[PDB]
Amino acid sequence: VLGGGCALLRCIPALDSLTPANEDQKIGIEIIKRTLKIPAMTIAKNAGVEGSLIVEKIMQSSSEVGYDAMAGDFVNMVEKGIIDPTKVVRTALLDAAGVASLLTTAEVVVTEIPK
Amino acid sequence: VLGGGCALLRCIPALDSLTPANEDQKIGIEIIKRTLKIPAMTIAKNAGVEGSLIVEKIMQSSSEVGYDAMAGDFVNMVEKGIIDPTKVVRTALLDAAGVASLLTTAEVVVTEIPK
Ligand SMILES: Nc1ncnc2c1ncn2[C@@H]1O[C@H](COP(=O)(O)OP(=O)(O)OP(=O)(O)O)[C@@H](O)[C@H]1O
Ligand SMILES: Nc1ncnc2c1ncn2[C@@H]1O[C@H](COP(=O)(O)OP(=O)(O)OP(=O)(O)O)[C@@H](O)[C@H]1O
Repeated sequence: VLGGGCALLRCIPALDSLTPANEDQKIGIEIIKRTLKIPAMTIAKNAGVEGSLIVEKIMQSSSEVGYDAMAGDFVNMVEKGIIDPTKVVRTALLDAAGVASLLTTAEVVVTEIPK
Repeated sequence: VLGGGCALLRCIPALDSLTPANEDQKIGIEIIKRTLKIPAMTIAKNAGVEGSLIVEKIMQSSSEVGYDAMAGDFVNMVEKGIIDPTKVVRTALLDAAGVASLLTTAEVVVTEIPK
Protein backbone atom coordinates (compact mmCIF):
# COMPACT_ATOMS: atom_id res chain seq x y z
CA VAL A 1 0.00 0.00 0.00
CA LEU A 2 1.02 3.66 0.04
CA GLY A 3 3.72 4.66 2.50
CA GLY A 4 4.08 7.63 4.80
CA GLY A 5 0.89 6.87 6.72
CA CYS A 6 -1.19 7.71 3.64
CA ALA A 7 -2.70 4.21 3.50
CA LEU A 8 -4.49 4.73 6.82
CA LEU A 9 -5.37 8.24 5.62
CA ARG A 10 -7.22 6.87 2.58
CA CYS A 11 -9.41 4.61 4.77
CA ILE A 12 -11.26 7.47 6.51
CA PRO A 13 -14.23 7.64 4.04
CA ALA A 14 -14.78 3.95 4.83
CA LEU A 15 -15.50 5.01 8.40
CA ASP A 16 -17.54 7.93 7.08
CA SER A 17 -19.74 5.29 5.40
CA LEU A 18 -20.44 3.47 8.70
CA THR A 19 -23.66 3.46 10.72
CA PRO A 20 -23.06 3.03 14.48
CA ALA A 21 -25.44 0.91 16.53
CA ASN A 22 -25.50 3.39 19.43
CA GLU A 23 -23.64 6.43 20.74
CA ASP A 24 -20.73 4.51 22.30
CA GLN A 25 -20.16 2.72 18.97
CA LYS A 26 -20.13 6.20 17.40
CA ILE A 27 -17.56 7.36 19.99
CA GLY A 28 -15.30 4.40 19.18
CA ILE A 29 -15.62 4.98 15.43
CA GLU A 30 -14.70 8.65 15.93
CA ILE A 31 -11.73 7.59 18.09
CA ILE A 32 -10.41 5.37 15.29
CA LYS A 33 -11.16 8.08 12.70
CA ARG A 34 -9.08 10.62 14.63
CA THR A 35 -6.37 8.00 15.23
CA LEU A 36 -6.00 7.23 11.51
CA LYS A 37 -4.15 10.54 10.91
CA ILE A 38 -1.56 9.94 13.65
CA PRO A 39 1.25 8.17 11.67
CA ALA A 40 1.36 10.83 8.94
CA MET A 41 1.30 13.60 11.57
CA THR A 42 4.16 11.95 13.47
CA ILE A 43 6.25 11.47 10.31
CA ALA A 44 5.69 15.11 9.33
CA LYS A 45 6.34 16.35 12.89
CA ASN A 46 9.67 14.52 13.01
CA ALA A 47 10.56 16.32 9.76
CA GLY A 48 10.17 19.73 11.44
CA VAL A 49 6.97 20.78 9.65
CA GLU A 50 3.40 21.18 10.93
CA GLY A 51 1.85 17.74 10.58
CA SER A 52 -1.81 18.79 10.60
CA LEU A 53 -1.42 21.05 7.55
CA ILE A 54 0.44 18.24 5.75
CA VAL A 55 -2.33 15.74 6.55
CA GLU A 56 -5.07 18.17 5.45
CA LYS A 57 -3.23 18.81 2.18
CA ILE A 58 -2.84 15.06 1.63
CA MET A 59 -6.58 14.63 2.21
CA GLN A 60 -7.42 17.40 -0.26
CA SER A 61 -5.11 15.76 -2.84
CA SER A 62 -5.73 12.82 -5.15
CA SER A 63 -5.53 9.24 -3.90
CA GLU A 64 -2.06 8.67 -5.40
CA VAL A 65 -0.43 11.79 -3.92
CA GLY A 66 1.28 11.79 -0.54
CA TYR A 67 4.04 13.63 1.31
CA ASP A 68 7.72 12.77 0.87
CA ALA A 69 9.24 13.93 4.15
CA MET A 70 12.82 13.61 2.89
CA ALA A 71 12.36 15.96 -0.05
CA GLY A 72 9.57 17.74 1.83
CA ASP A 73 7.36 17.63 -1.27
CA PHE A 74 3.92 16.36 -2.26
CA VAL A 75 4.60 13.58 -4.75
CA ASN A 76 3.27 10.38 -6.30
CA MET A 77 4.12 7.74 -3.70
CA VAL A 78 4.15 4.69 -5.98
CA GLU A 79 6.36 6.42 -8.56
CA LYS A 80 8.72 7.68 -5.83
CA GLY A 81 8.96 4.25 -4.20
CA ILE A 82 7.42 5.31 -0.87
CA ILE A 83 5.39 2.15 -0.23
CA ASP A 84 4.57 0.01 2.79
CA PRO A 85 3.58 -3.63 3.26
CA THR A 86 -0.15 -4.13 3.83
CA LYS A 87 0.56 -6.75 6.52
CA VAL A 88 2.68 -4.32 8.57
CA VAL A 89 0.05 -1.55 8.49
CA ARG A 90 -2.88 -3.79 9.43
CA THR A 91 -0.81 -5.61 12.08
CA ALA A 92 0.17 -2.31 13.71
CA LEU A 93 -3.42 -1.01 13.67
CA LEU A 94 -4.99 -4.22 15.02
CA ASP A 95 -2.36 -4.74 17.73
CA ALA A 96 -2.64 -1.11 18.85
CA ALA A 97 -6.45 -1.06 18.91
CA GLY A 98 -7.01 -4.41 20.64
CA VAL A 99 -4.93 -3.42 23.67
CA ALA A 100 -5.57 0.33 23.90
CA SER A 101 -9.36 -0.03 23.67
CA LEU A 102 -9.22 -2.62 26.46
CA LEU A 103 -7.02 -0.29 28.51
CA THR A 104 -9.69 2.40 28.14
CA THR A 105 -12.34 0.16 29.76
CA ALA A 106 -10.69 0.33 33.20
CA GLU A 107 -12.16 1.88 36.34
CA VAL A 108 -10.03 0.40 39.15
CA VAL A 109 -6.26 -0.15 39.15
CA VAL A 110 -4.66 -2.43 41.75
CA THR A 111 -0.89 -2.26 42.26
CA GLU A 112 1.48 -3.50 44.95
CA ILE A 113 2.79 -1.17 47.64
CA PRO A 114 6.49 -0.55 46.85
CA LYS A 115 8.79 -2.00 49.50
CA VAL B 1 -9.80 46.44 11.30
CA LEU B 2 -10.89 42.81 11.06
CA GLY B 3 -11.28 40.90 14.30
CA GLY B 4 -10.28 37.41 15.34
CA GLY B 5 -6.59 37.99 14.65
CA CYS B 6 -7.24 38.25 10.90
CA ALA B 7 -5.89 41.81 10.75
CA LEU B 8 -2.41 40.62 11.69
CA LEU B 9 -2.98 37.68 9.33
CA ARG B 10 -3.43 39.98 6.32
CA CYS B 11 -0.15 41.85 6.98
CA ILE B 12 2.08 38.84 6.14
CA PRO B 13 2.44 39.63 2.39
CA ALA B 14 3.78 43.00 3.57
CA LEU B 15 6.58 41.08 5.28
CA ASP B 16 6.97 38.93 2.16
CA SER B 17 7.64 42.22 0.32
CA LEU B 18 10.67 43.05 2.51
CA THR B 19 14.37 42.82 1.70
CA PRO B 20 16.51 42.16 4.81
CA ALA B 21 19.85 43.91 5.14
CA ASN B 22 21.60 40.76 6.40
CA GLU B 23 20.73 37.31 7.72
CA ASP B 24 19.93 38.43 11.28
CA GLN B 25 17.43 40.94 9.87
CA LYS B 26 16.01 37.99 7.92
CA ILE B 27 15.78 35.95 11.15
CA GLY B 28 13.90 38.76 12.89
CA ILE B 29 11.52 39.23 9.95
CA GLU B 30 10.79 35.49 9.94
CA ILE B 31 10.22 35.62 13.72
CA ILE B 32 7.61 38.35 13.29
CA LYS B 33 6.11 36.52 10.29
CA ARG B 34 5.61 33.35 12.34
CA THR B 35 4.34 35.41 15.29
CA LEU B 36 1.63 37.08 13.19
CA LYS B 37 -0.46 33.87 13.17
CA ILE B 38 -0.43 33.44 16.97
CA PRO B 39 -3.63 35.36 17.99
CA ALA B 40 -5.84 33.55 15.47
CA MET B 41 -4.33 30.19 16.48
CA THR B 42 -4.95 30.96 20.17
CA ILE B 43 -8.56 32.04 19.55
CA ALA B 44 -9.20 28.88 17.51
CA LYS B 45 -7.42 26.67 20.06
CA ASN B 46 -9.59 28.03 22.87
CA ALA B 47 -12.62 27.09 20.74
CA GLY B 48 -11.60 23.41 20.70
CA VAL B 49 -10.54 23.25 17.04
CA GLU B 50 -7.13 22.90 15.39
CA GLY B 51 -5.80 26.44 15.09
CA SER B 52 -3.27 25.83 12.32
CA LEU B 53 -5.88 24.44 9.90
CA ILE B 54 -8.14 27.41 10.68
CA VAL B 55 -5.31 29.87 10.02
CA GLU B 56 -4.35 28.14 6.76
CA LYS B 57 -7.98 28.22 5.58
CA ILE B 58 -8.11 31.92 6.46
CA MET B 59 -4.92 32.36 4.40
CA GLN B 60 -6.49 30.64 1.39
CA SER B 61 -9.72 32.67 1.65
CA SER B 62 -10.46 36.19 0.45
CA SER B 63 -9.42 39.28 2.39
CA GLU B 64 -12.89 39.89 3.86
CA VAL B 65 -13.33 36.31 5.14
CA GLY B 66 -12.27 35.17 8.60
CA TYR B 67 -13.28 32.62 11.24
CA ASP B 68 -16.13 33.18 13.69
CA ALA B 69 -15.01 30.98 16.59
CA MET B 70 -18.26 31.64 18.45
CA ALA B 71 -20.30 30.06 15.66
CA GLY B 72 -17.38 28.00 14.33
CA ASP B 73 -17.74 29.04 10.70
CA PHE B 74 -15.93 31.09 8.07
CA VAL B 75 -17.76 34.36 7.45
CA ASN B 76 -17.46 37.94 6.28
CA MET B 77 -16.03 39.56 9.41
CA VAL B 78 -17.28 43.11 8.80
CA GLU B 79 -20.83 42.00 7.97
CA LYS B 80 -20.91 39.68 11.00
CA GLY B 81 -19.61 42.37 13.36
CA ILE B 82 -16.30 40.75 14.39
CA ILE B 83 -14.11 43.87 14.24
CA ASP B 84 -11.21 45.19 16.30
CA PRO B 85 -9.80 48.67 16.94
CA THR B 86 -6.65 49.41 14.95
CA LYS B 87 -5.04 51.13 17.95
CA VAL B 88 -5.46 48.04 20.15
CA VAL B 89 -3.89 45.71 17.57
CA ARG B 90 -0.89 47.91 16.79
CA THR B 91 -0.39 48.72 20.50
CA ALA B 92 -0.35 45.03 21.43
CA LEU B 93 2.07 44.17 18.62
CA LEU B 94 4.49 47.03 19.33
CA ASP B 95 4.44 46.53 23.11
CA ALA B 96 5.04 42.78 22.75
CA ALA B 97 7.82 43.12 20.17
CA GLY B 98 9.78 45.90 21.87
CA VAL B 99 10.19 43.93 25.09
CA ALA B 100 10.42 40.35 23.79
CA SER B 101 13.06 41.17 21.17
CA LEU B 102 15.13 42.88 23.87
CA LEU B 103 14.68 39.87 26.16
CA THR B 104 16.07 37.66 23.39
CA THR B 105 19.34 39.65 23.31
CA ALA B 106 20.48 38.42 26.74
CA GLU B 107 23.51 36.25 27.46
CA VAL B 108 24.01 36.69 31.23
CA VAL B 109 21.32 36.83 33.93
CA VAL B 110 22.14 38.14 37.42
CA THR B 111 19.73 37.45 40.30
CA GLU B 112 19.97 37.73 44.06
CA ILE B 113 20.61 34.60 46.11
CA PRO B 114 17.33 33.78 47.93
CA LYS B 115 17.60 34.22 51.68
N1 LIG C 1 10.62 9.49 2.39
C1 LIG C 1 9.53 9.22 3.11
N2 LIG C 1 8.50 10.09 3.07
C2 LIG C 1 7.41 9.82 3.79
N3 LIG C 1 7.17 8.78 4.59
C3 LIG C 1 8.20 7.94 4.61
C4 LIG C 1 9.40 8.08 3.93
N4 LIG C 1 10.24 7.01 4.20
C5 LIG C 1 9.55 6.27 5.03
N5 LIG C 1 8.31 6.77 5.33
C6 LIG C 1 7.31 6.18 6.20
O1 LIG C 1 7.80 6.19 7.53
C7 LIG C 1 7.37 4.99 8.22
C8 LIG C 1 8.57 4.21 8.67
O2 LIG C 1 8.90 4.58 10.02
P1 LIG C 1 9.89 3.71 10.89
O3 LIG C 1 10.48 2.63 9.99
O4 LIG C 1 10.87 4.54 11.61
O5 LIG C 1 8.91 2.99 11.88
P2 LIG C 1 7.98 1.69 11.86
O6 LIG C 1 8.00 1.00 10.57
O7 LIG C 1 6.60 2.13 12.33
O8 LIG C 1 8.62 0.81 13.02
P3 LIG C 1 10.04 0.23 13.48
O9 LIG C 1 10.61 1.30 14.40
O10 LIG C 1 9.89 -1.09 14.13
O11 LIG C 1 10.87 0.18 12.20
C9 LIG C 1 6.47 4.24 7.24
O12 LIG C 1 5.10 4.58 7.43
C10 LIG C 1 6.99 4.72 5.88
O13 LIG C 1 6.00 4.62 4.86
N1 LIG D 1 -16.95 35.60 17.66
C1 LIG D 1 -15.64 35.78 17.47
N2 LIG D 1 -15.03 35.07 16.50
C2 LIG D 1 -13.72 35.25 16.31
N3 LIG D 1 -12.88 36.06 16.95
C3 LIG D 1 -13.51 36.75 17.91
C4 LIG D 1 -14.86 36.67 18.23
N4 LIG D 1 -15.16 37.53 19.27
C5 LIG D 1 -14.01 38.09 19.56
N5 LIG D 1 -12.97 37.66 18.77
C6 LIG D 1 -11.58 38.11 18.83
O1 LIG D 1 -11.02 37.68 20.06
C7 LIG D 1 -10.11 38.70 20.56
C8 LIG D 1 -10.60 39.19 21.89
O2 LIG D 1 -9.93 38.46 22.94
P1 LIG D 1 -9.99 38.95 24.44
O3 LIG D 1 -10.90 40.17 24.50
O4 LIG D 1 -10.33 37.85 25.36
O5 LIG D 1 -8.52 39.46 24.68
P2 LIG D 1 -7.70 40.79 24.40
O6 LIG D 1 -8.49 41.81 23.70
O7 LIG D 1 -6.42 40.37 23.69
O8 LIG D 1 -7.30 41.25 25.87
P3 LIG D 1 -7.98 41.55 27.28
O9 LIG D 1 -7.89 40.23 28.04
O10 LIG D 1 -7.28 42.67 27.97
O11 LIG D 1 -9.44 41.85 26.95
C9 LIG D 1 -10.05 39.77 19.47
O12 LIG D 1 -8.97 39.54 18.57
C10 LIG D 1 -11.41 39.62 18.79
O13 LIG D 1 -11.39 40.10 17.45
